[PDB]
Amino acid sequence: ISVRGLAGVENVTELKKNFNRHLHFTLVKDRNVATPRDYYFALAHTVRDHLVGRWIRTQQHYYEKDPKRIYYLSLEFYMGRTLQNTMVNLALENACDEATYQLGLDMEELEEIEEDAGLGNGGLGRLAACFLDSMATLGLAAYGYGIRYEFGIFNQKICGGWQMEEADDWLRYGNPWEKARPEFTLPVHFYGRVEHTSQGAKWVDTQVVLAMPYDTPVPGYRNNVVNTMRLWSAKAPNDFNLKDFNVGGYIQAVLDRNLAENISRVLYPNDNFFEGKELRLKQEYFVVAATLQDIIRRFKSSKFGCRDPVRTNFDAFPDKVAIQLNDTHPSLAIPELMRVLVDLERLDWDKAWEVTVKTCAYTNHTVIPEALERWPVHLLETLLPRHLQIIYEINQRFLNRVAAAFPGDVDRLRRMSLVEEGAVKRINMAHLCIAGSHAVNGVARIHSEILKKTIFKDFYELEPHKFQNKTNGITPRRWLVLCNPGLAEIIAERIGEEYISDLDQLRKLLSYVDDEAFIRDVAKVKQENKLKFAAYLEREYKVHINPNSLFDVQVKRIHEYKRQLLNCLHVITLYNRIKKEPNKFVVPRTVMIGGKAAPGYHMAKMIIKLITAIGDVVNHDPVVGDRLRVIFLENYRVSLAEKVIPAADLSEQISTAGTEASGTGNMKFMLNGALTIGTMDGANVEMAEEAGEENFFIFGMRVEDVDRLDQRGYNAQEYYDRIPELRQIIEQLSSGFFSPKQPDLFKDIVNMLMHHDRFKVFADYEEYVKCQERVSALYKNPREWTRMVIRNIATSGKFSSDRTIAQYAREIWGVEPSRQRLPAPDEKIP
Amino acid sequence: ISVRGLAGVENVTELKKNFNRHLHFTLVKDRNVATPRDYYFALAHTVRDHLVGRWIRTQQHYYEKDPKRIYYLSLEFYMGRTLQNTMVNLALENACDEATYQLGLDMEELEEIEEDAGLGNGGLGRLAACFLDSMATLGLAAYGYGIRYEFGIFNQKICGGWQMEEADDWLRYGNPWEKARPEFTLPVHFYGRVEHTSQGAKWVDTQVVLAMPYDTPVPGYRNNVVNTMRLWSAKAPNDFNLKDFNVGGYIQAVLDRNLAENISRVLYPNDNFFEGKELRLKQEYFVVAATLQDIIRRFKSSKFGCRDPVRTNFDAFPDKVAIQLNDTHPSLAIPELMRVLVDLERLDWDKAWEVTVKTCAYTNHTVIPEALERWPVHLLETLLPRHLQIIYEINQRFLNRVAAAFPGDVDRLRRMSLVEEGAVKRINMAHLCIAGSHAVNGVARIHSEILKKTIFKDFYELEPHKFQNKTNGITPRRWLVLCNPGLAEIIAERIGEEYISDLDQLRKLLSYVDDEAFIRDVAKVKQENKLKFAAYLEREYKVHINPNSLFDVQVKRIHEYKRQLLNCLHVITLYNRIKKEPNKFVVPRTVMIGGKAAPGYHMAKMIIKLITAIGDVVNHDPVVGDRLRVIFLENYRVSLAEKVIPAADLSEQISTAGTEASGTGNMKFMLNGALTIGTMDGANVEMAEEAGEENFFIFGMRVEDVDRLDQRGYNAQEYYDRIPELRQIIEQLSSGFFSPKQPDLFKDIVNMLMHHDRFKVFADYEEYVKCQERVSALYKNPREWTRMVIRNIATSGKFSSDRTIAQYAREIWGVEPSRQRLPAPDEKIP
Ligand SMILES: O=c1[nH]cnc2c1ncn2[C@@H]1O[C@H](COP(=O)(O)O)[C@@H](O)[C@H]1O
Ligand SMILES: O=c1[nH]cnc2c1ncn2[C@@H]1O[C@H](COP(=O)(O)O)[C@@H](O)[C@H]1O
Ligand SMILES: *Cc1c(COP(=O)(O)O)cnc(C)c1O
Ligand SMILES: *Cc1c(COP(=O)(O)O)cnc(C)c1O
Ligand SMILES: CC(=O)N[C@@H]1O[C@H](CO)[C@@H](O)[C@H](O)[C@H]1O
Ligand SMILES: CC(=O)N[C@@H]1O[C@H](CO)[C@@H](O)[C@H](O)[C@H]1O
Repeated sequence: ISVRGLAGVENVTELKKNFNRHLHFTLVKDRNVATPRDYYFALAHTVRDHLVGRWIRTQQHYYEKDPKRIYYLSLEFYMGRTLQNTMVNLALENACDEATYQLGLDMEELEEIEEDAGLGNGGLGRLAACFLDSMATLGLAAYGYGIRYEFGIFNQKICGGWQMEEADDWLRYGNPWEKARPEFTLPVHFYGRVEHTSQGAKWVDTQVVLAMPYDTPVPGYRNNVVNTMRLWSAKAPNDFNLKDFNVGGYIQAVLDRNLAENISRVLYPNDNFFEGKELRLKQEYFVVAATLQDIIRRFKSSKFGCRDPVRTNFDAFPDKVAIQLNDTHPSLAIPELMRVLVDLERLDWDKAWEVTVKTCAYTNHTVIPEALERWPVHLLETLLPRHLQIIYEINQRFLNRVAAAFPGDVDRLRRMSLVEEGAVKRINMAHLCIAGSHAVNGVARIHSEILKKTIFKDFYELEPHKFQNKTNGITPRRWLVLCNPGLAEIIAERIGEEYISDLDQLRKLLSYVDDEAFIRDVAKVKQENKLKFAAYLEREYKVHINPNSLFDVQVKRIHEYKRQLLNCLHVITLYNRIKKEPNKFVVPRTVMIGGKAAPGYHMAKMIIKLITAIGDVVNHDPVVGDRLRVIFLENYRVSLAEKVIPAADLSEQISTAGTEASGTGNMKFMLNGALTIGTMDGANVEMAEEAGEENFFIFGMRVEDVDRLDQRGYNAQEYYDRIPELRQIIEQLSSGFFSPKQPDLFKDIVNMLMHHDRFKVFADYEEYVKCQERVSALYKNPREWTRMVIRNIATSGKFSSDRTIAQYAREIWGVEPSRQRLPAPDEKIP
Repeated sequence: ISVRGLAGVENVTELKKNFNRHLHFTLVKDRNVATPRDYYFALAHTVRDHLVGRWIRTQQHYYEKDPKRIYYLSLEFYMGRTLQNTMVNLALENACDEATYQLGLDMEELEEIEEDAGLGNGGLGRLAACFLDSMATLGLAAYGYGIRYEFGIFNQKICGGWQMEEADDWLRYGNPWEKARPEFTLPVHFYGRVEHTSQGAKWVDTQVVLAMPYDTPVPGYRNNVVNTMRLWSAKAPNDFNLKDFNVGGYIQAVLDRNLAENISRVLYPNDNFFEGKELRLKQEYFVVAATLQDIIRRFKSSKFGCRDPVRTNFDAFPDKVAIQLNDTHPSLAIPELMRVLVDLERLDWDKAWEVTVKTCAYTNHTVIPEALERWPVHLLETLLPRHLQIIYEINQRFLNRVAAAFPGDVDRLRRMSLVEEGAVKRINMAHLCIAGSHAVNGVARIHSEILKKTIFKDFYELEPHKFQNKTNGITPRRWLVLCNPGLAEIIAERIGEEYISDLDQLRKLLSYVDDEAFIRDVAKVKQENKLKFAAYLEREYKVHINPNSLFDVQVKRIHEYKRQLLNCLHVITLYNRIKKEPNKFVVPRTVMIGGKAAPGYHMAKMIIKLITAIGDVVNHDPVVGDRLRVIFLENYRVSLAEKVIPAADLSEQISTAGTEASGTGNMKFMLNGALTIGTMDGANVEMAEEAGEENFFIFGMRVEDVDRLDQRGYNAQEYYDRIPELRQIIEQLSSGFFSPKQPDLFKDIVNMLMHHDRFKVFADYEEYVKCQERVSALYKNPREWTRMVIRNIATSGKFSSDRTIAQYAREIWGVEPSRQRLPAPDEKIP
């Protein structure tokens, strides 16, 4: 059937009865009233059964051996569905497929019922999920720590061409993967004040919110290692949240509990944008405060909570603990670690600081100013008074370090301060993370260099040793084996299976680049994938596309820097050229653009309306025929990505050079047989470098050109004046060609494009369409297109998150990865 | 070990492995980290497994045979713990005791971990729970329908002698008994307006709240019947509760979902008191609207949703459906049934009314005015506009019936109206229920007569056939076999086991009233029970009592009508007499008073403070010694009741004649070997009548005397003037003898007692203490005390809820009870 494992005789039989056990005993249903949803859960529970045994021994193991622990703190974990992924990592896919088949059910139909775990916005959240999978696969004693939002990223609905947001109630029917652990609930404090008494400061008169943990299993790939993702939920104490007496109402007091519990209610839907709301700040401290208590408790036990030197010596803390900051969101972990060590454990400042710096590491994910966290002091002042005092003291000591290093450099001092003066004082969370971490890293080579040259230049001059790079990656399991079994099978037919956990081996595929059978196969799976997607489209969304055309897709969050607008300009151009010479042949294309716009991002929502507007015109022009279709992919999310990416021919990664830190979607397309048209931005550079620039469609300004242009000054009018095709498009938008009933509907987009384009869309237009002509030329030559594809696939190995994690492990955490199978799952009951 | 069933070889082995399965696979724990709470859940899940098989076949059965269905609507279901009760009804107690013993665990210790299902206030809520157990035991196709509050009755804490309320988070660790059924979620409407168009009225522009059901199994006693209790939970739709666009905030919109979900958040802690809050009204319509859709859906299928006359003829509705209104709380079921039939199904008014009256039955539970539901019209007007119109139309037609029956009786017309004029117009829910039901019943013979003679006199003259009586009862399973196995065993030793489901057989115990061994045994179990309670007291609450003294206990909600104050006066008297003649012998007593006071009931909370105040003085007076102890039983609830009642010697049922509808606690004490001192009120009359007034301690005013006194006019001063002992007590309270630091602390109680005692406490004082002297005299004669006890126990049979249900069944519902074992639980998988 494929290498989805063995469909053993004993195990298919075993699976079937357990499926039935659960349907009866767990779901309390009988075959006669069971619906597809019931069947999905019976299966889910049956599969979950297979990893609890391994989950328990893995955790017990780490307790016995006591290795260094890795704590990945992130406010986002974009997990997606977990049924299939679990089957794949446990080698259960074929057995389950067989068993469910014998029970008369279609496994694929059941898999579509699972709701996505959308606890993330986009790239940052998904990176965390791929990292968790890789850390498990590499046998690291790692823990993912986050917030269990009851409402993840909103579900996007397109009404009249506009995006409509609606709550994502992903828990509505329950989550069979998580295990509530109310017995490990911890208290988290807010507000209050600071008392300075005799031997130390005291955080007093605080409001308490309880943090209840929920554990979700994270299975490594076929190694019997099952790590843990612990998500915190907010709960109101039953005392003060009722007991602070003297009139108000008993009923009201109970109803007001949903005020402390609102902390973990919903994820902020912002991607690369900072919103300074108090609720956000509360979520940030909440996950930090609860997680740290968990970290220290585990440390206090270790082998120190037995003997060792005997005396809670936190000197070995950094040898046993490593906490990674996914962006600045969990940045309060630094001052909180200090608070606990100094205030509670009573360590002297300097010893406490040494420990803190040695265990913390920060990962930066963007360079755009509006995405940078700068919290107003009055907020920290009210909500976390002691932390503000600690931050000021950290700043004081740090600046003294700077002054001593650069005597008389008074401007440098204000520039490096963690405290920003002005309208309202703010705290630069990024500066805090650099100062309190022993390593700071970028997510792609150019992004890392930009940090050193630009944004954190002064910090780099002060401590050059801190700055590193760790190019992002993606997991070959979900992003190849899971979403594209067809391609994985033909690859395995030639080079085996060891590449799934050793992607570098894909290079061996280079020697089949001239193999006639392979070329035919690679081309066959892609055709099957396009056919399956073309079907899904009419199935679930309804209104035909042509599977023979080039599948041109750009799927990512809607941003001005991602330039969906630039993609739009090209589409209109294609249309206008066709309308000019109707009877001239052109390579047919289906351009699919999908992504979510943050609810408050007016421009982003305007762009979504433009895309649908273009499709209204283009898709109903008889002269165009089936040569050009414009489709907006609705509710783009992980599960949808697993469907489009394998069916894509052209991947669009066209951000303005220097704005996309790394990107990961690009990698997803490269490993799945799509060719890339893009700018020298983020990881695109390392990808082209790995496949060879001849097998990539690079165009536009490099970072240097962008800067040259900024010195000069960017004037869009120039481009408007010298390019008639471009002029024609702008006047089409301005006159209502794309919005008849509301002719001035797109005035904001035009106005912006002409007068305040921060991402110089016009500057890359000419080279972009020129380049698009080149891909169309190559598509006309199937054999050569496929051979170039083989060149990309065979060379994508470097982009596996196993590589990224292995580097974090060795160069930052100080631990050694291991591909050693944990001693089976085997029963056992001590 | 006892007759807790057989501890079979095969089944104890089977139990043990399943216990282990769950501990591993369900709880995801290993023996080395498992805590008593974990063990409790492993067991709970193991036990729950045994009734899912029976649950499924019972429900399938009713679908096949299609008998008349009984729907018990109540806003309260005081369930308590359910582990032991399930073992008892499934004959699993000894096997589980054995198995857990072999696993090295104490079952009793694990049973104490289960949280109480406190979805009720007191008697009304508990009646519903005993009814459910009886309906299952009598094989009725019955369904309990209510609200799944996430916060039940508050947990009571005594701080400085005062009651402190704190949220009852009973779901904190989960509920292993319920089964969420999100797939059967139904919509419920609120607000909106009424449109009158061409062919009918339309309820429009409403706010929608979703009702998600949760099913809990209700096992009959050893008959393999497992009925269902369906509890509704409020959920916000994800559309409008987000989709009603045009600024407000996306985040705020999601946070505001907890506004529609607040409907099922907390139970109103009022006992026999009406609070006209909008939230309450919403809860009332919510349970009614959701339940009815469920009822009609089931009816539409039946055997009509196949063939029958073919044409949705609701003429057979009353033949297939019976809905019982537990008080007026679910009274909106009447106009709602009309709305659906008329507005949606399009039946003519008269045919719809005929059906409605024929399927609805109302049970009244109190005669005090402040407990009567009278909803302001402006509220119904805003929240349920169409229902108000239907109520006015019902009133219109009803009053026309009255006018035609009593021509010219204009006062009668205003008196019987469902609409009350005055300050603000109100709707008398009780009048609504009488008019729209074919049967109205009281809960005790005297209470029923009072309804006919007083409160509903006019209604009785109009339709005498509607009024009936159904004396309350309690379930012998939980209230004898479960809480008092010792007594059940010795009874079974002589007369067998058939009495558990046929309590009348207890009469056979009359012939052992002179049996020397029996007298010794009955006396032995009571001594063991008192010893076990005396221990629990020091275990969980701490500060000694004497097991040889008479256990004088009064446990029920704190009310002015229950007269805990009268009990207080006696206690102080005992104290004062002892202080007068210290070296005179008196029968030692431990008087235990426990109960919860509604949060807003100032007087009730003042009484709790008085009780503790008396104990502070009495319990620390060296002269008193161990002859008199005053203890306030904290957090009285079902699980605590299962502990005190079996250990009681004297049961206090001293309400003012004519105020306690029936009472049920009294019955609980009678069946467990306690003697009763009380007034001729509620079921006390039928109890004394059943055991013989010679075996009961009756005192005080009868209903007639109370009325005589009211004609005359009640003057407490008279009693104060003629009774020195009484005068002495009042002056002790007035001068601060019981409240040194705050001498005027009890001025409200004294002021009330002397000037506004609605329940004439002083009027029954003399006869009360006189009577108390008689019980003390009899206690001095162990042999005769026990023989009188045997006379009560042997004669309590009539007070089993099986008897009550059998009567409801035959005289109201039109169904025949059956003690036929359902065809085993046996596997099966169609
Ligand atoms: O005190 C202990 N004795 C034995 N095993 C322990 C103990 N504490 C933790 N463990 C094991 O380690 C796992 C880890 O627990 P953690 O503290 O949540 O990381 C537990 O489920 C146990 O298997
Ligand atoms: O359409 C049907 N076919 C077969 N069995 C049914 C059907 N509808 C209800 N049942 C059975 O009756 C039980 C009652 O469902 P209810 O409608 O919630 O009372 C279900 O769990 C099934 O066993
Ligand atoms: C991988 C992924 C992302 C990241 O896309 P980029 O092109 O790097 O912005 C965002 N959303 C989803 C659902 C993804 O799977
Ligand atoms: C039976 C019961 C009641 C009813 O007591 P009465 O004496 O009838 O008022 C109230 N509370 C609990 C917990 C009960 O078990
Ligand atoms: C702040 C933020 O979300 N940054 C995003 O992080 C992901 C994962 O590193 C990058 O691939 C992406 O380019 C970048 O925009
Ligand atoms: C309104 C109300 O709660 N009434 C209560 O109902 C229970 C059960 O019928 C009676 O025993 C009790 O005397 C009465 O006070």
